[PDB]
Amino acid sequence: SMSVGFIGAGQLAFALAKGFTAAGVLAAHKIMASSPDMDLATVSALRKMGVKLTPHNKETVQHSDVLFLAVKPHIIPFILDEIGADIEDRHIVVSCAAGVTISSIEKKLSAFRPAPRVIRCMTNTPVVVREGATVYATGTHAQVEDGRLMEQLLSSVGFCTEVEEDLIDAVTGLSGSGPAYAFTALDALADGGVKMGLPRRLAVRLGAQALLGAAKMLLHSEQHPGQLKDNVSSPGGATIHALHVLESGGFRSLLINAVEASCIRTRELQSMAD
Amino acid sequence: SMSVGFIGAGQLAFALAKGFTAAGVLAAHKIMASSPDMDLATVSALRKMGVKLTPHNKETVQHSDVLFLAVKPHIIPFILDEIGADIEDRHIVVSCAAGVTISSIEKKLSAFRPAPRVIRCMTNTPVVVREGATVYATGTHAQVEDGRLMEQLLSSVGFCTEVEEDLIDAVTGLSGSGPAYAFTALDALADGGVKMGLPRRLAVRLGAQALLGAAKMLLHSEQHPGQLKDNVSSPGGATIHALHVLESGGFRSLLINAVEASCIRTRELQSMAD
Amino acid sequence: ENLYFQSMSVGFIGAGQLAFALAKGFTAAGVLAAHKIMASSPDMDLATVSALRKMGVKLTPHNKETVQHSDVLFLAVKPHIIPFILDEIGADIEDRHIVVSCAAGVTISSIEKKLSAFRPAPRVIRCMTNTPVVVREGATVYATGTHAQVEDGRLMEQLLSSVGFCTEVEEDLIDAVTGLSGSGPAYAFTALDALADGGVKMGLPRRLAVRLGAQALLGAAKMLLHSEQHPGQLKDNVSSPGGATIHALHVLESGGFRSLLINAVEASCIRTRELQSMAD
Amino acid sequence: NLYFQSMSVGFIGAGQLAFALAKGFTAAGVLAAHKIMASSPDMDLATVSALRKMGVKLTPHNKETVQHSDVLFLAVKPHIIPFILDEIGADIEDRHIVVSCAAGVTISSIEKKLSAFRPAPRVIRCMTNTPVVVREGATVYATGTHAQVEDGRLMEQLLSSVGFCTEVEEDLIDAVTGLSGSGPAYAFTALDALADGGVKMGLPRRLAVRLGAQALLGAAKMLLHSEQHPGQLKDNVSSPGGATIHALHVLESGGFRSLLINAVEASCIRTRELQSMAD
Amino acid sequence: NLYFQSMSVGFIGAGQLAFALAKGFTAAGVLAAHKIMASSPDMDLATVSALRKMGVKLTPHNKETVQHSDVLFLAVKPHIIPFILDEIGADIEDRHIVVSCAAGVTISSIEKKLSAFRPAPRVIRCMTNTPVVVREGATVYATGTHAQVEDGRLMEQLLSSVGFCTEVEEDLIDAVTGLSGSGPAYAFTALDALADGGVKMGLPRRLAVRLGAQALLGAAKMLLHSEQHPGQLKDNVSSPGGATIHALHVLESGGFRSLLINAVEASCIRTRELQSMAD
Ligand SMILES: O=C(O)[C@@H]1CS[C@@]2(c3ccccc3)CCC(=O)N12
Ligand SMILES: O=C(O)[C@@H]1CS[C@@]2(c3ccccc3)CCC(=O)N12
Repeated sequence: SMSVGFIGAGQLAFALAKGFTAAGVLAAHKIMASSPDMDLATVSALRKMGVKLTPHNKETVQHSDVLFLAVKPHIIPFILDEIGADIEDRHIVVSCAAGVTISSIEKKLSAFRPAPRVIRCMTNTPVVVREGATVYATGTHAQVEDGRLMEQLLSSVGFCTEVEEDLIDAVTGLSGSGPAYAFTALDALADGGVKMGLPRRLAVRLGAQALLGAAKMLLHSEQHPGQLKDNVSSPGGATIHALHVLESGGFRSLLINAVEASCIRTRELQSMAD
Repeated sequence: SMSVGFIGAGQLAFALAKGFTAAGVLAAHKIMASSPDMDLATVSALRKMGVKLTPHNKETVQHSDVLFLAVKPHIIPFILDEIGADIEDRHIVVSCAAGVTISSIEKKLSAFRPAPRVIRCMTNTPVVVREGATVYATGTHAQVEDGRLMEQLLSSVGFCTEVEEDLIDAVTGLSGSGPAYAFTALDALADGGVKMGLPRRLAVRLGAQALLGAAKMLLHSEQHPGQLKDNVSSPGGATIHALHVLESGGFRSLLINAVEASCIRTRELQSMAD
Repeated sequence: ENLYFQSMSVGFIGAGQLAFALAKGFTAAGVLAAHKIMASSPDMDLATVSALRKMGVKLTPHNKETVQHSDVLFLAVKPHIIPFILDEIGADIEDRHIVVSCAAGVTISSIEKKLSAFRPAPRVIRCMTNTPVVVREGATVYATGTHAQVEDGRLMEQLLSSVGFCTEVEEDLIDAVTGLSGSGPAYAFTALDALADGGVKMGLPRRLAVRLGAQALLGAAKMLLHSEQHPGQLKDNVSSPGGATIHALHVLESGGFRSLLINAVEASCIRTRELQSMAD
Repeated sequence: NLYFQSMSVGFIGAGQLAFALAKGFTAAGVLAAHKIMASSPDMDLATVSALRKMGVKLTPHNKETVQHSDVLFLAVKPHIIPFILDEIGADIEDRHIVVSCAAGVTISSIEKKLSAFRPAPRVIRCMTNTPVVVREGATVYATGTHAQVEDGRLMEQLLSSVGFCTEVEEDLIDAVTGLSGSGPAYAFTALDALADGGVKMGLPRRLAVRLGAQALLGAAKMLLHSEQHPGQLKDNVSSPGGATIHALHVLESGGFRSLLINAVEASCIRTRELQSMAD
Repeated sequence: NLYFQSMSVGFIGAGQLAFALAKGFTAAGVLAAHKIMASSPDMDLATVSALRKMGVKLTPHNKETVQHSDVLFLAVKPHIIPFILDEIGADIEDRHIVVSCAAGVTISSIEKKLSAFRPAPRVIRCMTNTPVVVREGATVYATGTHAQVEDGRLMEQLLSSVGFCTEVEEDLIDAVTGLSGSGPAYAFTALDALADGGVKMGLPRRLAVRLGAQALLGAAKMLLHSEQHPGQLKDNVSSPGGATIHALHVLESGGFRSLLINAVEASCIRTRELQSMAD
């Protein structure tokens, strides 16, 4: 019974739209999206799925109750300055642009109507398989039900919890960038499998199934990841030999470095927005 | 309508038993397990689940149609030399000991009855959440239906495919050791999340959800993991900055090193069995 | 208590660091009188011999005298000296003796073959211990030999439990145990010297920096021994988000700190196997 | 045989430090659990859940803690401090000793905030660690401008009951944080790694954890009880050509010492930043 | 304007190399697709599926390929070779030229296996790469004991139609494998990394891949067409103080050159091992 709109019809808009429609919380036709390049693969794919597509952001705003902002962070202040006169009391504006603060969206839109309902959101592509990791912060004028509607909607395509907005730059470095860390990891493990004699197809399937299963084990365990590592590593065995070589390369510090660098870049993108 | 037995009641026996019973392919009472330390956490846990527990490996052999060998590779030739007179025509002997070849099991058991039906198996702990990665090779006397019964049984707790036996040492390095690589990875990402300001609980949940989701994306995509990495990495963005720092530490080579080292150790354990 | 009234006579062949540590520990525990202990060395000019002499331990340059005095006979010499000792005193081992080898890596099998040429059932126990027995906080393991009676392992556990932790292991674990708890205190002394340098770099007086670093190590170890929790779970509990600790942990990770300790256990274990393999 | 029959203790914050100190104080018998009260904003914390079992009084209102307490521990994150002081600052009284455990938060900043309500607040800055839960903590404290002489002596008496405790100049606390405050986390990492080492060479995990922890425990005790340099204790274990000296070489080859120096330095520098990026 | 009107080609193996060469040969117009036949044990291979679309004749029986072919490419893994030769060795005839593309497999080993059936088998060893699919392959070949002079000339003519091709002594083929045989994979890695570089600095991914590939393409063409040392071409781009020379410094600081040397060396040494661990 809700109308959803996407400004930007790229990778994130499609993932969210595909996830929502797959989840059954939203029918594809209750979704409208608009993009600048009106002939992109994501925009055509939305058409086959049943999403209404348009090149006019104003038409998208006019149709939606909940309006997702799915554009690069530097496009954001132009979208708000271009569509701000079109926001109404009914609108919930959900920003997904990396680093863009609730403050700037609220300051830009307040020039038009004084109590914009803004929610900042950080999600990732696996919403397309309904296994996303999502956090959101509610803005100054976001009503109580607004956070609940947001939590209800995004929980249908993965994990979702509210955070203080000052955690979102860090969450970006962990679960926002996370899937790319996993994709790099899977390509390399596949190279390893292939070096040791496995066909590439089998190596990719096995490496992925292992991560999927391991992550699920942690999610279902009350136990520390180190204790699971302990549980798996038989004395003198193959696994403990492999863990040693990871440690010798500082494997842990590399992933720590990555979360930090992604978080810090997100702060740089936010600080260059002001 | 099948009777299953486990020799060894440790981590792998429990994971498989818990997975099978959770999957509904096997009732807990159609499973019997035996262990040396008859007062271990895994042995007590099997009791609460409904698995029959015993300290006599002979009683386990007498009850089972399918008999899982879930012991360390050096215990294997003593188990076979101790229980070999008890194998019958009905028995399917499924070895899970790392590195132990079908040849040695067939040579040890042939001293008792001449056509032992042996299947070598490589699996991992996530069968406990029915997301295991399993491969198996059928032995000299394994009938046609034997591979099918094996594939049917282990597919119910995760992925399962037949391989040539000479791939299993490599598969061990990839999906056998895989979950421990993931557990180390999740602990470090959690350290990273925590360094950048996230609560530890939230960082573990987000890091795990990200891996679960990313792995599922790869499993459901026809696309190369590099193309998914490309799809996720917006120009100038946080993710591409994080991927750079991974590359600078040779992140890929570390995971390649790990699969290789686990595979090579598995060959060493097999070569020390002979 | 029962070992005191057991009125045991102990001998050490070799009067080096380990003999002194165990003698110091035993006497500190009250299980043994210092004069009911006899030790022997070919060089009477070590400080360890002076400390034993000052303690009241009986000292002699003749190993046979140490064998004749002993009920429990500790072999505390470098792994290559072992077969020359066994050849020299092997005729003197008696049925009453419990022979406890403390040499790194030297197998029970090798000791039994040497001694079986003299008496058919030598009672042999192999031991791996460490210097903190001197403050009764040692880490000790032992494996019982072919002819060790059940009471021999029980007496051994009681004697060594009085100076720290003690448990029986299968013998094929002792090499790994050497690399972990036998060499362990040296890793810790190195770590404490360095943490103290860290303190001094950041402005602490040296005495204070040494004191605090050791107390922290002691307290963390004690927390682990008393906790049912994984050491990583303890790590999380102290590491507040954005905090000082998590920043310090990061730079540890960036140097491969974990892999250095793994390398250390491994190299010590491998060297131990080499020391016996060079006794072939 | 020490016991503070007329002292009331309160904790602002019901996290890790509050629980460790309360468990330590009660373990020592110096304080009854019912004479201790704690407060938290998340009454669904694992530590706050645990505090209920020991018998410590729990409340969600910091004012209730301040009102029931003589000695008030501030066990909150350093950024929470200036909001906490604003909430209860009007409730501080002459009897109160305010003991800050927040990393980096200076005596000056607490005194300036509290002086706005009543002049001469009695403030003591403290740096402690989690092993107070097993009464082997390392604690230092610096006394504020208005803390009487009996104020530090009482705190030393209380904190000596859960481990080592000494007074230091306040400008040592940032470095002490990097050494003994963060110290236990370096040790937990070390014990995990050593146990991985043991497991690689064939030890059961349980045994490897036990032996590694016992070795660290024992060596630390040897150092505390010896008058000798840690290098001299190092020498005693390192028999010529032996197993230990080979392992020491590979530690040296990786710069093991410098890693531990880097860690203390990094924890102290972060502590300075948290203080300076507050003020 | 070249065309082998009386030649029949067969592939044992329907994998990557079979498909690349067949696509290349047909792209050049030198061979009609229906005059080409391939065989595979997995008739559900992506490449074997692709071969059907081009019109190449497909069969699961290696004997059928041998019987229909004049020139027979062995496009199988080096361990499959001695079992393949055992299956069709009795089917080799005087008209046959057997061209091995298996890495490391020596002319000697193929000739010894095939001489057991008919003496004087005509054998040519070949090392090629996947860019033959765009007619820019690098191919070398060594002729066997019984290959007539016209045998190598015919092969050079055929393989020159899909890229560079020259005859070498057989003991160069292991190194050529490490240079040009593995060469394209190093380049694909390089282009992925360069595109990551472009994307980091703000380029769209599509554009970064296009520009990176074009730069590699163009530089390679410059080298092939220039009489000058690659260092001299390097100098021409590196204006004093400029952007390029700063980037060259960071390549040097990571030992970029030595990595590419390590790679050729490692691929050649593995190739030697695969040959020696067969025989
Ligand atoms: O010397 C060594 O490297 C190792 C490490 S522990 C042990 C030792 C214990 C106590 C004091 C001195 C040495 C037992 C004998 C031996 O070889 N050890
Ligand atoms: O000099 C350089 O590092 C860069 C790299 S490309 C360009 C160049 C193109 C062709 C020949 C020489 C230089 C354009 C001018 C300039 O500055 N360039």
